[PDB]
Amino acid sequence: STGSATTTPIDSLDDAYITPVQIGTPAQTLNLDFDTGSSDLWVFSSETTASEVDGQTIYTPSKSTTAKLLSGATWSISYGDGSSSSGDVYTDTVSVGGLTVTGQAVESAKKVSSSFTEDSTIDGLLGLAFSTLNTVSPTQQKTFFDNAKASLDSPVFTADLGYHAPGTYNFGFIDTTAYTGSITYTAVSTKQGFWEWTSTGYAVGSGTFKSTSIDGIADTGTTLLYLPATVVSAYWAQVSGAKSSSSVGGYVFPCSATLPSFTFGVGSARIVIPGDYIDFGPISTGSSSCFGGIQSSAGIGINIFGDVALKAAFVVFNGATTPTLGFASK
Repeated sequence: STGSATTTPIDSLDDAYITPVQIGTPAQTLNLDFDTGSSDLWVFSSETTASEVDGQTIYTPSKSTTAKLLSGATWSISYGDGSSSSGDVYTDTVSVGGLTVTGQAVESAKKVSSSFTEDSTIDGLLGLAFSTLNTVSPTQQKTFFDNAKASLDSPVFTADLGYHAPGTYNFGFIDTTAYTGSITYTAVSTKQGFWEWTSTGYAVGSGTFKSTSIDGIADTGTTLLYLPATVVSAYWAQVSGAKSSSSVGGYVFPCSATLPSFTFGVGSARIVIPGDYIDFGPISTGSSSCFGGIQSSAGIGINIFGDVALKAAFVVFNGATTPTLGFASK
């Protein structure tokens, strides 16, 4: 089997991407944030504290003839940005882009933090990291991909995120029309539960490539590119007037600037992030200070190849017995 679904930016800045997902019988379609940096599929629901729902579409398990309470199971997750959610668990039929999994754990939120409430466009998350990170207790549950894997034509999924445009998540096949040149594959460590890999270096603009190992994660659920302070300083030093602002919470730059590109290495291959992908717009409405899309990972504890990086590439998440990651230009 295979699946193919379009993923759409939630706003004009590509702050996140939503993908429609069918849950239950008859189908209830929710728009979920596919997140290769976590491993829980959770949704706003009829169980979510009413004051914490503001415009989201909810899953109502009582209206699904295939929903079953997973008795005694609870979940609770906290993300790197300080957001969180928790609740109980149903199993139900879940379909993405024509690919159907029966008996998928659907984690129903009883509580969500303010950042989730305030984002009316995101109805929940669909985790695509390794199932070892799944938070369901006392019986850990598998991700949608893990459940689908054996049925897929090939044990892979791909992320093809757009810049200010829709893109695609495919399951079970590689669309050879979706990228240019060849796909370069690179080793993955699953030791921390992530799609963790080592970039071979970087360049800023038309500058020379610096060969240096940068361990980090391919994380579709993180907006920005978070890299070591040395790398990030080298980038922003090429933008007149750019500075790190503790009050704003990162590097800002004059909105009048033209940003240089940023290149990262994948083995001997190179992925170029155009400068415009690094512009996250005014820090507040009407401001002439703009927020940067490359930020320091110092104090996160991990480097994160988020959407800023991934949307410059066609990315293969190869879930074979020994997982790997592939990157192609597009």
